[PDB]
Amino acid sequence: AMSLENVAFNVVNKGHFDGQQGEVPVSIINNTVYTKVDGVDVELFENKTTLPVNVAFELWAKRNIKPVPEVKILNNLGVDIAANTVIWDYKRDAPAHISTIGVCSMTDIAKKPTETICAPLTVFFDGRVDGQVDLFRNARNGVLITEGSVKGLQPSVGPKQASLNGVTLIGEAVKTQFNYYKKVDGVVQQLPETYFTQSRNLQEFKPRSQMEIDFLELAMDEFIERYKLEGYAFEHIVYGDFSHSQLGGLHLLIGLAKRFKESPFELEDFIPMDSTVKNYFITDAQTGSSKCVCSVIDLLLDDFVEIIKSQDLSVVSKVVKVTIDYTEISFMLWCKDGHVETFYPKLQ
Amino acid sequence: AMSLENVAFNVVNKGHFDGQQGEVPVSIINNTVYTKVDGVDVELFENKTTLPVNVAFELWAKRNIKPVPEVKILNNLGVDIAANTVIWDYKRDAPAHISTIGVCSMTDIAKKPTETICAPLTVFFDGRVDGQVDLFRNARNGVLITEGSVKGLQPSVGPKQASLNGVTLIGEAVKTQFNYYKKVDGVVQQLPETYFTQSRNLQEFKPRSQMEIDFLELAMDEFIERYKLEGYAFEHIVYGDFSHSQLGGLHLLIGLAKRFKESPFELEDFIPMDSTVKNYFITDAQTGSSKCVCSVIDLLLDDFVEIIKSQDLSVVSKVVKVTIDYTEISFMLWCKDGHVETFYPKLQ
Amino acid sequence: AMSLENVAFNVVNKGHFDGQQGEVPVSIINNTVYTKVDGVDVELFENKTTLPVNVAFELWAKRNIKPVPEVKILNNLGVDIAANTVIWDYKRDAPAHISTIGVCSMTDIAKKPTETICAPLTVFFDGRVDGQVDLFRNARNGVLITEGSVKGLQPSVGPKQASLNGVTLIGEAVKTQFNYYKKVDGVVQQLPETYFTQSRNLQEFKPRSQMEIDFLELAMDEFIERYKLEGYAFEHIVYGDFSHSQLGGLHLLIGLAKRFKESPFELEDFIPMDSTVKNYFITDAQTGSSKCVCSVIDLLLDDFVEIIKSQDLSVVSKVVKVTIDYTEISFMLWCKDGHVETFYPKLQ
Amino acid sequence: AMSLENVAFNVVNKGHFDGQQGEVPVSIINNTVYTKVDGVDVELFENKTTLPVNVAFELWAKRNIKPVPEVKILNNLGVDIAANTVIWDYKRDAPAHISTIGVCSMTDIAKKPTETICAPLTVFFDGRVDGQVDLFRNARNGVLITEGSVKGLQPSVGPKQASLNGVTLIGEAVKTQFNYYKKVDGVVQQLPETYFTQSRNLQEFKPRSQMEIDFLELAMDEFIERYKLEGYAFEHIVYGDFSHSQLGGLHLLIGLAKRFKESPFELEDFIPMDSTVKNYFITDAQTGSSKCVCSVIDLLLDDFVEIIKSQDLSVVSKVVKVTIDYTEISFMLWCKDGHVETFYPKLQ
Amino acid sequence: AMSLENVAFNVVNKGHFDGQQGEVPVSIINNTVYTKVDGVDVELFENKTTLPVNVAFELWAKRNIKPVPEVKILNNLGVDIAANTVIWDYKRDAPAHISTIGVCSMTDIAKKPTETICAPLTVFFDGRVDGQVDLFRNARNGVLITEGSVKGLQPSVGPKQASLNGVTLIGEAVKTQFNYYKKVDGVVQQLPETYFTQSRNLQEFKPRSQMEIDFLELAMDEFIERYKLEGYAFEHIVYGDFSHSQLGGLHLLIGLAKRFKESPFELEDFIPMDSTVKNYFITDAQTGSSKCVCSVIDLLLDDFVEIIKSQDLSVVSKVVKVTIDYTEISFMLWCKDGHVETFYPKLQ
Repeated sequence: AMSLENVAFNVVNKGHFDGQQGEVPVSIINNTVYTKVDGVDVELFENKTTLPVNVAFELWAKRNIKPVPEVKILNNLGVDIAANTVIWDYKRDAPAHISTIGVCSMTDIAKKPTETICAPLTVFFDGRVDGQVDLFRNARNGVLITEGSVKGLQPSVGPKQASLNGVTLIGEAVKTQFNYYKKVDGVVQQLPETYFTQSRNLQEFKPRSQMEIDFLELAMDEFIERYKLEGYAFEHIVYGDFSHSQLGGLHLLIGLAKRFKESPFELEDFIPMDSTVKNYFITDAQTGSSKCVCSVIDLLLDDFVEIIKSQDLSVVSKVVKVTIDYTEISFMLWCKDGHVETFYPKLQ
Repeated sequence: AMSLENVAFNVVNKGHFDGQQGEVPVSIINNTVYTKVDGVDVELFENKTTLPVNVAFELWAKRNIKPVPEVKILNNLGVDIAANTVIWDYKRDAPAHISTIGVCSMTDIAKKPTETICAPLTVFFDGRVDGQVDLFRNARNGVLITEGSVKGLQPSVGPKQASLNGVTLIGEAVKTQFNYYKKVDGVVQQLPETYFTQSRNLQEFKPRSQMEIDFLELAMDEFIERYKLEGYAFEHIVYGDFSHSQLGGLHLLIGLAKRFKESPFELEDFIPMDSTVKNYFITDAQTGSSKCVCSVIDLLLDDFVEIIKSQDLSVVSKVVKVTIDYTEISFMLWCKDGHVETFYPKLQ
Repeated sequence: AMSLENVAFNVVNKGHFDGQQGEVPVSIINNTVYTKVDGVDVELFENKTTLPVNVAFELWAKRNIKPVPEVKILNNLGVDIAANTVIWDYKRDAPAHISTIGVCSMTDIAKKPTETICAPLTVFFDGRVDGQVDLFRNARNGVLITEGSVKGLQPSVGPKQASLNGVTLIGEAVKTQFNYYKKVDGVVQQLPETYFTQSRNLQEFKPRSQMEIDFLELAMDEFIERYKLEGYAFEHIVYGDFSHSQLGGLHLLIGLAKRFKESPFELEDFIPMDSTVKNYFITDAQTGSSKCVCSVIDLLLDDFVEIIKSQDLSVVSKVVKVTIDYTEISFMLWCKDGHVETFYPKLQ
Repeated sequence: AMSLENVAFNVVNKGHFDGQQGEVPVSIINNTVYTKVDGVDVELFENKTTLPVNVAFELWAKRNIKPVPEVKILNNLGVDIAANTVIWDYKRDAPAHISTIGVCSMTDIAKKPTETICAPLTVFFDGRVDGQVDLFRNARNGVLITEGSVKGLQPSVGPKQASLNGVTLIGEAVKTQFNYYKKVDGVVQQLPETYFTQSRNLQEFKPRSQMEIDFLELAMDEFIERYKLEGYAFEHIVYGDFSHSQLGGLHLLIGLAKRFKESPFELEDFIPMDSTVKNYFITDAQTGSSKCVCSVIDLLLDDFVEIIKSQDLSVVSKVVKVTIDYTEISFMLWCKDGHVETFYPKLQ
Repeated sequence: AMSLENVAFNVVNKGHFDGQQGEVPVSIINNTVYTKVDGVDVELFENKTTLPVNVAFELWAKRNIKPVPEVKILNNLGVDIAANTVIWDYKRDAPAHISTIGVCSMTDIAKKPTETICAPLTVFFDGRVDGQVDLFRNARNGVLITEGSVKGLQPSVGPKQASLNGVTLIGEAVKTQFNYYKKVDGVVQQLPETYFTQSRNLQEFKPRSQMEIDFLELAMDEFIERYKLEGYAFEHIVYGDFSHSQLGGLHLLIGLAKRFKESPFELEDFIPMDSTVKNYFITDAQTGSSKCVCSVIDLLLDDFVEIIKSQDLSVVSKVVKVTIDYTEISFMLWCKDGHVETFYPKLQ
C-alpha cells in the first residue's frame, strides 16, 4: 500500500519511512513537498535530484538510517545498485544509485536481487539484514559488508569509519568497521591491499596519530627534523607555498586544516560529490595566492610519509600508482637531483 | 484511503475517480502528472490552475460527470462552494470554486455542509444526490437544483441546457432542465423572472426558432421587413457595421455566426471565463474593421426582439436593466427622433 | 563532436540532425530551446518529455525520419530499445524508449548493441541499415524489420502501414510493409498469425473495403440484411445505442466515424498513447448519452465480421482471445438464446 | 504611474493598455498572469517569450493595435527598435524587438529616440503618430512609414497588405499601404525596386490574379499550354513531384495550396518566425514522399512567371538574385539543353 | 568551437573555462547544469541570474580569475562593459555587466572593442592583457587599470584592495593596487581626489591603523579622550545608541564589528549588491533596539575622523558631499549649538 501521503505520514510521525499505516495532506509546488499542519503548509522536502520530486521524496524517506559504507568506497568497488535499501548520497543530496530493488516502484528494476536483470549488476548486500549473505552467495556480481566472519569467504577489513545519516564517524555506540567481499561473474574476487582516506572535515580536524598531533603543534622546520623528512618536499606538498600568484602544493587535508586555523581561505568545490581525491579552486585570503585545480587527499600523515618514502627518486617525472579506498590512485612524482620537488594526486 | 497513486489508478482504469481500490506508479514533473505504462511515462494531467499540481489532479479526477448547471448560472446565483462534489470549469480548465466540502484533504474547509464554517457561504446542493435537499433546508445560505417538486418550496424553472463534461447541451437521453431554489441568511429567496442565454458556439451555430432560421437565410432588408423591425437599428446592432476603422454594433451571437460563415474574423477572448455577457477584441479580416471591447450576448433572437420592442424610444441615452441568467444585465439604449440608434449590453 | 549548439545548427539548417559541422547561439529557458535569429529568440523545441530539455532536444533532432513501425507494434513485440536510432513517439511527443544505443552521451547504455548490457533487452534492428541484420543474429533478444528475405529466417508479414514523421500511411513512393523477426533468449521465436489495426483517424476516415464503403452509406437495417448480420448485435456493437444515459456499444472506429459525420461528440483520450485498443470518455452532444471507459478498436470491418461470425453463441458470458497487432486482445462475448448481446474488446 | 495591476486593469476593462487609471488583483504563477474575477483566478496572459512574465505582459498590453508593417518587412529593412510603440510578433508570440523607447521601465533603453543610445540603431517611425516624421529627420538611422507624401523625401510604395492584430490583410475600412523611407548614418537611402510576398495561408488560399484563378482550376498540362510555360519546369517547380521518396520541387505557396485541397500533407515549420522565404519539413500523406528542407515563397504567380521568364537558360547551375520584400533573395537556377530543370529559392 | 559540453568539460577538468578541447555529458533541469560522473548526475552550476541557465553557465565559466577592481569601483567609474573578459559579481552571484565583447555569442554585442557599437560605451580595459592599453588609447569612452606607468597619461592611484574570485584582499603574492585612467568622448578625464572604502567583513574585522586597534581595545570614554573627539557625537555615530526602540547611529562598519564581538545582532541586507554605502535592517538581539534603513560605510576610522573634523558645525541640517570610491557620497550633517548631533551617509 505505497502512496505519497503515506510516505509523508511516516516522515512527519517517524522521521523517515517506517512502514506505518496513515496519511497526511500533501501539496507539490516547484520541486518541493509540503504538508498542511494546522491550516498552514510546512516544507517536508526540497528536491535537489534529477528525479521527479515525489520519486526523490520516497527514496529520501526510504534511505538507510544505519551506518553504511561511504559512497566513494561503494563507487570504487563498482557498486551499481543496493539490495532492498536506498543509499543516500549526502554530498550530492540525491540517491547514490539510479535504480532500486524492491524499494520504490518508479525506480525498481526488480523486487528481489535474484531476478535475472540484476545478474549483470554489482549489487550491494548488507550482512546485517537477514538472508542478505545467502543472496550474495547466489549473486553473479556483488559487494557484501558484514560485522563478522562469513564461512568459507576470506574478508577484506574496510575503513574504521562509515556514514550514519550523512555524518561520517568511527562508531563507539555502533559498529562502523565492516568486512568487505566482492564477486565478479560468479567468482569471489580477492580485494587488494589498500590505504584508506580518513574522511575528515577542514574546520574541525581531529588528529588520529602522534605524528598528526605533532604536525599541528610543532613548526614546519621542527616537524621535518623530528620525523627526518628532509628532501621529501614536505614544506611544499603538505604545508603549501603561498609566496607566488599560483599556489604551491597543499594536497594533504591536514595541511589545509593547519593553514585554516591560522588564516582562512576560499575552497570552491566545483565537482560536489564523494570521491577519494577532491579538487578545489583555492584562493588564500591573506596572500592572494590561488590555484584552479588543487588535488587534496585525506590520508593519515604516517600513511602519506610511508608512500612518499617508499618511492624511487631517480627520475624527473613519473606516474606513481597507490591503492587507496580499493581504487588505483595515480600520483604525479616530480624529482630533481634525488630529492622530491612535488608529489600530488590526480582526480580521475 | 485517499492517495495520489489511488487517484491515478482510478483515472487509468475508470476514466475519473470512482472510489476503486488500487495504485499505479506516478511521477510529477513541471506541473504535469505522468504514469508509467510499460516502461514509459504517459501524461495523465497538465495543471492549468493556480492550485498545486497533485491537488488540481484530485479535483479534476473527482469532478461531477452528470449534467450540471453552467458556471455563469452558478456564479450569477452567488454560489461559493459545492456540497460533496467538484464543479469543473471547462472554460477556465480549473475547478469552479476554491474550497471544497468533503472532497479533498487539501481544499476541504469541512467534511459536511452542516459544519458552521459553511454557514456564511452559498453552498450548491444537488437534489439528485440523497440527503442533499434536507441539507439545503438546514443550510443558512445555499442554491439547490432538482429534477422535480420539493414540498413547500416554490421553484424557478432554469435553462433548457446544462453542461455534461464540458459539453453544453439540451438533454435527450438525460435531464438537463432543473428547478432552482435559493436561500439567504436562512430565508428562502424568490428568484427573479428571467431570460436565458442559449450557450451556443460561433462556428457550429444552430437556430432554435423560425425567426433565427429566417435571419441566417434572408437578406438584412428582407428580414427587417418580414419581422417589422424598422427603426430598431437591427442592421447596426445585430448584423454590425464594418464600413469604418472602428467596428459598429455586432452584439448578438447569431449576428457574428452569420458573418463568420460568409467571411471569417479574429475573436480575442481576453477574459477567458464563463459569463452571461462576453467581451471580445474583434478584427474583421475582410475590411480591417476592429473593436477592442465588443460586448456579445447569446439570446434567442425572439427574446432580443421582445426586449428591444418593449423599450421607450423617447430619450437620447438611458440604462435599461434586463434579468438574464438570474442576474441584472445593464444595456445602454441610444435613441434619436423616436428610433433606436444602438442598444448594447454592458459586461459589468 | 557532439554539442547542444551543433544539434541546433543541424535543426536550423537541415530540419533535423544530419551530422553537419557548425554551431548556432542557443538559450534554454523554462523547458524550451531557443535560437537567436537576427537579434531575436526563435523557439526550436518545447520539451513535453520527462527527460531534461537539452537531452530531449538531441533525441528529437536524432529521430528516425524514414518509415518506421508504429509504437503499438513495437510495444506489442516487447521492444525495449532501438539499435543506433531514435524511434520518436508522436502520440506521446517523446522518445518511444528511455535509453539509447550509440545516440546520445546522456541516454546511451552502450555504443553498440553487442555490449553485454543490451543482452537482456529486446533490441529493435532495422534491416535497411547496414550490418543490422548481422547484429540481430548475434543479439540474445531482439526484433528485426526488413524489406526483403533474410537467409534461413522465417518472416512474419507486418502491417501494410507504417509511421513516417508521425504520419501513419501505406507507402506509394516509399516501402511501409516490413518482414518481422523476433528472438528470445538467443532463440528465433515464431511470431503468431494476426489481424492488424488500420490506424485511421475519426475525422478523416477512409473505407478500405467494399463492406466499409457500404457501411458508411447504407442504413443500419439495409447493411445488416446485405451482409446477413442478423443476431450478431451489430446495431449495438458497431453503431452504438444512444437512447440511455449510459452509452451502449460503439466499439469499432468505423462506427464512431459514421456517427461523427452526422452528429459530433466529445472523445476524451485519458491515456494519450499509441495502443491496439483505445479507451475514451465519450459524451454525445446530441443526446447527452455518455460512457467513462469506451473501448474502441480499428479493425477492417470484414476482419471484425470474420471474428464475430467465427464465435460459438451458446454461452451467457465468455472471454474470447484474438491476436491483433502481434498481441493477445481479450474480448468479452455476451450472448442470449443463441444470438450476440454484445462483443467488446478490453484494454488490458 | 506605471504598475502591474494598472496594466491588468486596462486589459480587463479596455482589451489592451489604454492609459486608464485603475487597478485589479493580480497573481503570477508559472509564467502566467492571472486576475481574481469573483473569487476565482482567470488567466490574462501566458508568457511564450524569453523575457520575464510581467515584462512580456506589459509589452503585450502596450502592443500597436493599428495596421503595421509585417515583421519580415521590418526585419528586411534592418529595424532594431520602434519609437514609442511595441510591434508584436504574432508568429513568435513575443515582441518583435528586444528593447523599447519610452514604453516600459524594464526594456527601455531611452524615453525618446533623440537620446544618443538610439543613434546607432535603426529606429522604426510611424508617420501617422504626431512628431514621428520630424524625429525620423533628426535620427541617424531609421525606417519611416507614412500614408502620404513627405516633403523632399522620395518614397518607396510598400506592400498592399499589413498586419492588424496578427491578421494580415489588405485594408478596406483602414489603410494598409504605406510609403517607406530609410536612413543609414544620417543619409536617406534609396530603397530598391522590389517584388512583394502575398502573405497568404495554405488552408484559406485566395487567388489574386486571373492566372492564379486558372492555375488552381485547370489541369497542369492545360495551364502550361494556356500561359505558354513549356520548358520552364513548372510541373516540378510549382506543382511538385511526389513519385520518389524525396519530394521534388513544390516551392510556390499556390502549388502547396492546390495539393492541400486534393490531398493533405504535414508541414513542419521548424524555424517558426516571419520571413520572406519559409522552410518546411514536408511529408505527403498519400505517397509518403518527403523533404527535410523545402523552401516555399508566396509570390503572385504572374510575378514568379515574370522572374523565371526573365532568366538566361544557357548554363548548368547559376545563382539568381531577386529583390523580394526589400531583401536580396538568392535563387538556384538549374538548366539542361536550354530548358529549366529547377529554380528554387534559398532561405539564407 | 564554442559549446555547452565543452564549457562543462573545462569546468570539470580545469576549474573554469581554459579553452581546452573536450566534451562531457550535460543535462539541464530547473535552472541547474548537471554532469554525468560515473552514472550519476553532479551539479556543476545553479543559475541565480536573470539570464538563461546555459548562458549564465558560460559567463561564470569564463569569469576573470585574476585580481580585479570591485564592482562598486567599476560602477562608480561608469563602466558599462568589459573588453574580452567577464567581471563576475559575487555579491549578486551574476555577471557584473549585461553584454560582453568577444566572450559568449548570446551576450556579445561585438567581437572587439574597436567595433562602432562600443564607441558610446564605457569599456573596461585591463593593462595586464596585451594590446589593451593601446585599445583604451583608441577608445572613445573607457576605464583602464594598470600595474605601472602609462606614457603620457596621468594616473589615479586606486584602492589597496581588489577582488580575487570573490575574495576581497590586499595582495601579497599578487598585485591588487592599480592605476586608474578614464576617457569621456575621446578625452582623458582627470579622476578626482578620493577616499576609499576598506571592503571589510563584520565577523572577521581587521584594524588597518593604530587608531582602529585603539578603537577596538579601548573603551568609548577613553578612546574619545585619547583622540580628542568630544562634541563630534562619536558615541552615537560610530558605537551606536541601543537605549531606545529605534536604533541610534551606528553607520561605521568598525562600530558594528565591535558591537558584534560583544553581542550579536541581525543585519538584513535587503538590496544585496556591491555599493560604497550599504543599507541594513538591523535588529539588536540584546536590547530589541532596531532600524529599517541603517546606512553603513566602511571607511578607515582616521579618514572618517578627518571628514567629520573638516566640517562646519554652525547649522541645524546640511547635506555634505564626500568623494569616496570615485563617486559623490551625500552625508547628512545634523548639529546643535556648535557640536555634531549625527552625521550619516545616504544610499543613492
